[PDB]
Amino acid sequence: ECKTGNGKNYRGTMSKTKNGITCQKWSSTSPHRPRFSPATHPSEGLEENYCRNPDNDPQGPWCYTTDPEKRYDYCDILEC
Ligand SMILES: NCCCCCC(=O)O
Repeated sequence: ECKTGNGKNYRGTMSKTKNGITCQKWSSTSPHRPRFSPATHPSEGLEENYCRNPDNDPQGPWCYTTDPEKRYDYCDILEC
């Protein structure tokens, strides 16, 4: 939805990257094994396949992708 700062606290439901590719579920290990996930990062709200900023990357909320050749990509939430 709307994001503030780096979207650290973003809890919106975008599920596709800025490029229109659908995100992979954090709880999943295919096509990509996540290094960030609910088991390991309990407080980051890594729900489903939603865009999240677990590492606070300055480019914003991102997600693992369903493209075996694109491990992760940033999504476009609008600035609150
Ligand atoms: N800064 C976003 C990308 C982090 C890489 C993702 C990972 O391999 O856990």
